[PDB]
Amino acid sequence: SVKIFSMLEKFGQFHWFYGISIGQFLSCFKRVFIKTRVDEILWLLYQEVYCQFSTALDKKFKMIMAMTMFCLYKFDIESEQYKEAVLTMIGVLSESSDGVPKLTNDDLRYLWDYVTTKSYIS
Repeated sequence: SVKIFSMLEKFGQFHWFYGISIGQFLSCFKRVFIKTRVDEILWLLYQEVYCQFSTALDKKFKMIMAMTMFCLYKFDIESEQYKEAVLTMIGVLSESSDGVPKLTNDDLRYLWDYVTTKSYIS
């Protein structure tokens, strides 16, 4: 929750319309319960935060937020090789770094099928 809220504040810092108050955030966190129990709560929190707050962002920032939350969840939930693959992919897409992920993990394989075919929006 702390990580997500910090991300939301950083989004708010780029435009006067994107500011996020703690009130709505805590209301969404309550909505999680209103609608591996701890894992379920965490996943529901990510889902509900995205659903409630993506409507206040534009196209570019919605995709940026989607990628950011995917990473914030998976990087700590999943193993280190998953993390390093996803980081390699963000580096490839951003044109900041080249590389080939270790694929043994079919979601990353599909993402790599996209980047190799230049299916960037995909």
